[PDB]
Amino acid sequence: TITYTSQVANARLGSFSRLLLCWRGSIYKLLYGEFLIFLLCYYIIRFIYRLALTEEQQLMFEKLTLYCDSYIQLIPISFVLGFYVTLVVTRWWNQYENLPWPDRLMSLVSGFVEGKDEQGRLLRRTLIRYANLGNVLILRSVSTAVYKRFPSAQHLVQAGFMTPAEHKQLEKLSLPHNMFWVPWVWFANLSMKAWLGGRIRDPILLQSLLNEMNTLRTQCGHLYAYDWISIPLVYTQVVTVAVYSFFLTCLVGRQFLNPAKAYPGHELDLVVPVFTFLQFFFYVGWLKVAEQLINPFGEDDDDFETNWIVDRNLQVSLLAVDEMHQDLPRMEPDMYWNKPEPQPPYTAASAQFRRASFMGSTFNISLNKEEMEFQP
Amino acid sequence: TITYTSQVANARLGSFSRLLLCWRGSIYKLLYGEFLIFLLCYYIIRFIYRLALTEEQQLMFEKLTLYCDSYIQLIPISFVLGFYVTLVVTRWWNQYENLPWPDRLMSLVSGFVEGKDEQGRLLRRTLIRYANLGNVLILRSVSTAVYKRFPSAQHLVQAGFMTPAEHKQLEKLSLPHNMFWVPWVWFANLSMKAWLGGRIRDPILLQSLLNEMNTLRTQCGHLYAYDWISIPLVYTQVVTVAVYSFFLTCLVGRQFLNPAKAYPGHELDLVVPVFTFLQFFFYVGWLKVAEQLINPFGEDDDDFETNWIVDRNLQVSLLAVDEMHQDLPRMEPDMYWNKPEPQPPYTAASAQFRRASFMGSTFNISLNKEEMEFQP
Amino acid sequence: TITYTSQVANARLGSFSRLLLCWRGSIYKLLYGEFLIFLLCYYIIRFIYRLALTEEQQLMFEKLTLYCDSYIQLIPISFVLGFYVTLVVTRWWNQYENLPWPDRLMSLVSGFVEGKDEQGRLLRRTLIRYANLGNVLILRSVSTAVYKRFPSAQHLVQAGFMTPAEHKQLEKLSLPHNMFWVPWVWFANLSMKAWLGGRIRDPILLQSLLNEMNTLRTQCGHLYAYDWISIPLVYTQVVTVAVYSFFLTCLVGRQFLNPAKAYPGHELDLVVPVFTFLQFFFYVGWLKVAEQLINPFGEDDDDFETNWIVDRNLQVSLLAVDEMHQDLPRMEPDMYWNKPEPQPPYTAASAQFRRASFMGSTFNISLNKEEMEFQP
Amino acid sequence: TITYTSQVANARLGSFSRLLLCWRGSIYKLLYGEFLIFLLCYYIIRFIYRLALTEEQQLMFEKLTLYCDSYIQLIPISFVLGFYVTLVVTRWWNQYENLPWPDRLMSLVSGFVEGKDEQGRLLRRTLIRYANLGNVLILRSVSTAVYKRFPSAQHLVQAGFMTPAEHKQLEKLSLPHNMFWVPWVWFANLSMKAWLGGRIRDPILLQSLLNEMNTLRTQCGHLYAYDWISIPLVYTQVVTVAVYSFFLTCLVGRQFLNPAKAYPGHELDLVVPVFTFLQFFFYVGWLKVAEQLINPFGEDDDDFETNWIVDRNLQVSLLAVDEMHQDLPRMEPDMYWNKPEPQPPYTAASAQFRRASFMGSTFNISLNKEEMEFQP
Amino acid sequence: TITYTSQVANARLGSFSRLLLCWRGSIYKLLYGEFLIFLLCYYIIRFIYRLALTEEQQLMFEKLTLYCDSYIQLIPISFVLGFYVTLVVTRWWNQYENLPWPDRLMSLVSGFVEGKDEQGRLLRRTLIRYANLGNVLILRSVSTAVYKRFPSAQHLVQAGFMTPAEHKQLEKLSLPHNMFWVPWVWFANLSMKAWLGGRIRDPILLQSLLNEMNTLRTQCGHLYAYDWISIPLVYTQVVTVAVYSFFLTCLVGRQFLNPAKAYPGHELDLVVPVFTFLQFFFYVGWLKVAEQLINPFGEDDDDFETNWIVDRNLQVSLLAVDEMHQDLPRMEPDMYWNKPEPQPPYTAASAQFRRASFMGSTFNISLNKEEMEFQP
Repeated sequence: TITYTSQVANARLGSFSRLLLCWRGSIYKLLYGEFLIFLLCYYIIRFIYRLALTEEQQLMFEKLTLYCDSYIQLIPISFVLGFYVTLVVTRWWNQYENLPWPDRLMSLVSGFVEGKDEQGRLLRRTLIRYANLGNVLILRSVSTAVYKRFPSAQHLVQAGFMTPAEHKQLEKLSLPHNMFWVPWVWFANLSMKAWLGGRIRDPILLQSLLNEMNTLRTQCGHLYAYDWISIPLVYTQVVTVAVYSFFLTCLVGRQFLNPAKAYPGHELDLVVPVFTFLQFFFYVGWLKVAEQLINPFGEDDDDFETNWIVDRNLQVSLLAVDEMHQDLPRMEPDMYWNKPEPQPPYTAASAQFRRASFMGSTFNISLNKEEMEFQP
Repeated sequence: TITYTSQVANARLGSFSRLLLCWRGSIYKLLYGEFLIFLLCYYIIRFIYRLALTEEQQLMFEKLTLYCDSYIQLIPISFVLGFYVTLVVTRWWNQYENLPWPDRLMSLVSGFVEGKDEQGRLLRRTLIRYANLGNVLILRSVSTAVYKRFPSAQHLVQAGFMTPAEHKQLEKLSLPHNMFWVPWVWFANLSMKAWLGGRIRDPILLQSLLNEMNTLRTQCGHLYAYDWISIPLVYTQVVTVAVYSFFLTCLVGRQFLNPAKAYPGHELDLVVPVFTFLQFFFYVGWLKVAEQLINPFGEDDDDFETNWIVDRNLQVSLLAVDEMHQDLPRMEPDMYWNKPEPQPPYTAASAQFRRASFMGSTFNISLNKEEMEFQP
Repeated sequence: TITYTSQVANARLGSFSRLLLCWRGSIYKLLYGEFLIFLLCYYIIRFIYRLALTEEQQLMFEKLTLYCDSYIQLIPISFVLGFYVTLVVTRWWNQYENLPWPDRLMSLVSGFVEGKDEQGRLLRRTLIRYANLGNVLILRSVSTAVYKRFPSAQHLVQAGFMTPAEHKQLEKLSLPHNMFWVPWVWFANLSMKAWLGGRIRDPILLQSLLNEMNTLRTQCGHLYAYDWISIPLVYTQVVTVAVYSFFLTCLVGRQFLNPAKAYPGHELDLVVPVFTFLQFFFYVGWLKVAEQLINPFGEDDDDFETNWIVDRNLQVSLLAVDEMHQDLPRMEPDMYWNKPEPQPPYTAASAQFRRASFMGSTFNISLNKEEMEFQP
Repeated sequence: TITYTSQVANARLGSFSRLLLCWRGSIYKLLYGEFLIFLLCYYIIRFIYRLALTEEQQLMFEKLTLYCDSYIQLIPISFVLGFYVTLVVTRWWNQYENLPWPDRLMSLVSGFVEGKDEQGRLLRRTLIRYANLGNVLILRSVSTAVYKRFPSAQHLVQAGFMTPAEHKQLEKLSLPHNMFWVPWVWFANLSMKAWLGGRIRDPILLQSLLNEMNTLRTQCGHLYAYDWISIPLVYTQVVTVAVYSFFLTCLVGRQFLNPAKAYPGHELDLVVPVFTFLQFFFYVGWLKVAEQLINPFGEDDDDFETNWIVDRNLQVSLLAVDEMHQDLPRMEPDMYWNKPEPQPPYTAASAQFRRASFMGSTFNISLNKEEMEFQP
Repeated sequence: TITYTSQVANARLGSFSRLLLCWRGSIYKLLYGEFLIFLLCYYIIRFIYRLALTEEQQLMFEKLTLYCDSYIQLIPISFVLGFYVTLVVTRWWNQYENLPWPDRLMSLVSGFVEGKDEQGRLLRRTLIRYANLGNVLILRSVSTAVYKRFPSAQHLVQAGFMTPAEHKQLEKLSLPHNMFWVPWVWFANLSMKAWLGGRIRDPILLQSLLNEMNTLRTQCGHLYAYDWISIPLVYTQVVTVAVYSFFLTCLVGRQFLNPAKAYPGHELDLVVPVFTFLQFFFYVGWLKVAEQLINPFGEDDDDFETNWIVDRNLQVSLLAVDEMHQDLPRMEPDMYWNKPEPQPPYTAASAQFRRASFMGSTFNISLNKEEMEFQP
């Protein structure tokens, strides 16, 4: 993902203006090809009109150029694009929110499941690795960036996400459906067995682990649903038909006619129509926003770093459930042990950030003494 | 459902342009009939004006064509369609989200309910089959694709969703309402009996099963509500009246008059009005989006595959609660058993997907030493 | 509520076109009176201009007709109506979602509360009847369709929702507020007493019952809030002022002047202005959508069937907690008892609905062998 | 709050038309002053142009009037107002939803905390009074209607919301922040002490009370956040600049020039410009909607009745936790004790409200016998 | 944050008009620089046209000015800005809601964890300080206002948020990722150890503490996600391109030509174009709204006071868990101890705020006696 949050931290002189100089993930890279095709078509038509067309043919073309320009509607094209792009952006953010993070589950698994011995170490590692396996199984089906990393289930075995025994078990259970739901059932069975084995003292704790596990299951199901149930094809087709019909119309209607005839609005001849290219950039970039955001799991530049997400999740989970289990910093009295009102200091650069506490909007209301007395 | 997610993975040269070549679930199949009716009416009126109308009649028709075109409003028609289609799409996605998936319930039922013997096997299978029966009972009432598969309750018995004893019990309880709520009460009673029978050791576990059961109940209730409380008929009628009045106006106002009279804007005569057909395609396809999405449980091409959902749910549920119960892969140390920092390898195709971790937008801010010192 | 879901199941030839033939709950019944008033005013003004006005008066009227038409703005009127109607529809759906259904509570009450004897039967019936009483108490205050059925609290006693002892107790507790909150406190006290009496074995179960009870309490509170805090009166007044000012302007500006003067745009005289009536139908029907949906608990035709909801709720609750308690269908092995992969059959009409399972958007990506190898 | 729900129950002949006769909370009272200022300025400018300006000055003014009118843009002003007013209304409804109601907490406190003796009575009363104190502490900081009732913390002591011991304790804990968070910590400590004292038998019940307590804490925090983090000042300034610039332009551009010069569109002179006042009413009322709704806790007429909310909450809480604790209506068999299907009667006025149950949209689908047979 | 809630409490005469006099956080400070640049460019072009351009050059410039003005589109620019600014504002409010407040956690920690001795004091303080440390760790990565206060992890040690032992432990666990997730795992381990140590009597209480802890974890994860996954760069670039292209067009098209040529619309020459500056203020301020709100954690004036939030959180948490633990106000009978209906008095200023209780919209419906009788 292209992150520019640091650049737009402050609303300064042209803070968004500086963003026009970015290339990666920009509108520039998305539509240079379409812009070049538009230029080629426009200049080909212009040269044909200038040279090949005879006087009567030029007159007929002139009438068409006049007719096409009047039709050029775009309050409707803005309407359709705005409702669509809003839909696409909302779905894109929901897709990101439904990404499963094992941080709530890994904390619980680190805490509840007991045993410093090798058995407890193995139990905790496998319990968190089942969640990671479910996440990677859904991601390699939803994203083309993770599929290229794990083309087949043997690649998951080679990468350490799946042990060979789990691979054999998953093959034995094979059904004509996506198998991303198996690890959650494995986790439920293993945690139940752990509770029966004494590793989890009180069942309330087992219920807590399952709830943080089924929340991950729901998030993965939402990812699968967003992958499967795409934005309706008819709506995308309507939007692209509108945009491309607009610009095919502009190919003729925005043509600069012969100044000799002196048609209204064509008095001056310029070699390039700046506004049509500017309208092209604006409208086609608006379409490209939805085009890039419609599938955020691809391998574009503004698409999510799903590979990094997978790697992080595995690393932090295996660290928390194994080395951080019952290894805590020495508990010592704070700096503010006997200070009733902790006031951490401010750096010189951050001195101005000190503000008085907001006590509510009614703090500054002034009343007379007669106004403040109670009535019977 | 028409899935094109793989095609639009990357914002490439005309990625949406390639979607205009699709037929199934497209705008093409939805509105070819209306387009043909529009063509027939337009050419009939054109031929009548050319031939049947006399000179005074042609003059009166010309005035009408001029008058109708000026009225042709569409910033309002775009407004009404955009607010409606947004409503329809939001309701469509909510309807999909309210589809019940037994994956959270089946994991719990596989884990908690104990017994490898035939009694436990039967208990788990019936507990999950009650949830599947509730789901199919609501779906055959909400969707015309599942009703054609189970026209009567005897078809549910023949398909294995309902045992004959359950069919008799459901007939005995008959009330003048939809009976989709019976299986949830059956599930509650059966799980309570199982807890009294020792199959579920600690009640906390019974509470967990009921919560995952009542969430499914709420989802099914939302499906029934969306089926019953449709989008208001007045709002749909207003939208279709707007669109069809627009195009009935365009039938006359967009007519190409006699070039001999040389009216303003009718200097050149073309046999086909490309813009009116393009506006027809755009606006009628915008209407068809809402028309197709208003009832997503039909048997269109972009409607949900409810039959496949039912079949999957039954298969995966009966697999998880029966064969996967207390059958777990052999627990063995991982590939990363003694590696502090797991770093799974990258394929050659996926090498570029490796990214540095994002440490926050303030990581790159630089400060002087005097700026970094604390103040008293 | 007017349900047309079956009619719009398939996007067929004019599926919305067939909805224009409906009368009940339609735009036709909503605005025929306003349309007739508009016709009467328009023709009265037309006759006055034709006859009563003298030549100078007719000239002054002509100038006014010309002036009024130019002002006729409606991109703004569409804007205001669209933002409002969206607000009204969102609130309408939220109001429906906040309707309380005792299905989650009745399942729990049927399961947890024990005793086949008359004492347990009475306890379960009263526990669910308290929830039904709370629901009807909020509904008779929020809806004018249920108030006409229970005008006074004695009608609730006569209808069986309230026993005379409960009526006396509710009268004794009388406060100058709506008393819809009493049954929830009664339910809490009664369930606590039942747990102390041994009818509910383990408190976890009592906590489950209370949570499903307080969710109903929150839903009823939301209904009361939606009834009390209406859409701001200023916003409704602004919308209606806009619409009615528009059409009062159209009463003069859209008048067909004398063709003899040959004003621009008034060359041809027609007795009826079709577009003004079409704009009237569109805009006034758009207003009527919000007008009908602003209070969905009235007794219109598209308003919710609150009386039916109350009756159903009572019937299904009293059935589930009394006859269905610990009465379960005989537990027998399924049709798929030894079939590893259940495949329910398909009817001849539903054969085409069989689809292959979606395995994810990356299933069809093809890679070379060199692309699939891991890198060091 | 101005409640007109009863008036708009039915979509009848001019149901919204009758709302134009309301004064309190109307657009009439909100903008009469601005309308009078606009009238005064418009007539002052008109008189200056008629009298003070000489012939050349009048000609220059005429040119300006012509120039200003053309600029008069308002599709943009509608756009900005619509996006803003939608934001303001959404925030207003969220602010109302975040109002804390102790009804869920008071039911639990009435049920769980045991003891008919004076100790239990005092314990329950103080437990619910802590929640009421937290609610009033946040409300007197968020609303200017409650601050005028409790200007100082001594007023809370005098009104019974705070005992003198609690006032002393709150003063002793004083920090330079809003102290609305203290009562929740007091409640947690007191409920923990009650559980240690035997008043709450099983901790599950203590967890239930705390959850209903922390939900209230979250709602109060949201109220404080909505008070503190207002809608951005820049966005409000942009909207008001747009509206007021529009109407300052209309002060000159909409001026009725001398008919003697016979400018286009100024042929007829009227003393009052009805459309400009109508556009003024529409646009300024649209702005006043957001202006009134931006702070719903003031003391306007459509602002929330926070004082009544506080009084109700205290009354119902102290009633439920004290007199209604373990005082239940006599449990007796229902009217429907032996009736399998309860059918409550209908009044004569409500007879038409009886409807047949909706069995789903697929109930009426008809199939042939060959269509209904299963296929191998 | 700029708080003006007190100023807009009442919809009074020009309540928003008074907001135009504010400077801090206003549109004035945001766009004075861009306005000055626009003025300089406009006057430079005007002087060049007046002086440097010759008669033929002036004629060509005049034609360009005429051509540019006609293109000046802005219904589209309003559309794009409105959809964007709505997106930015929604994300801004979600970012604020995801701010973690330890108030729910600190109440639980104060209540449940037992021990007045130094061991319990230390345990409670460290448990709440872990949550505060997680919050500050995410905030110093998400906000540039907190990073300037804690440039390095040693600053957290010096400020008391992190003890040296925790700093050493965090360094030992170092991974190439953001380490904001460590304190939650530390909290889980420490609370588990406390439960094993007897400080937390019943595990249900441990489950409650973890749930309030993982909710904070989810909120911090959402903050990190909002920081990392910014609004797509292509969409921001499209919006700024639209706005700046509009105003570059206005630099020429809105130029006041020579009145001597007497072009249509340029009859009168004014030195300043008021409308272009007014359109500049409106559109650029609309853009500046999103520009300021895109990163609400900067150190602007309307950005959140994250430093104050951090300081408050630490102070109130350390106060509640340490001094307020098992220190409760003396429990005494209320003022309303024997009053059945508490009626707190009203001040003289607040007398008018007394309102009658709303009993529902159907309270005032009147029915005849025949209407009120039940039917068989």
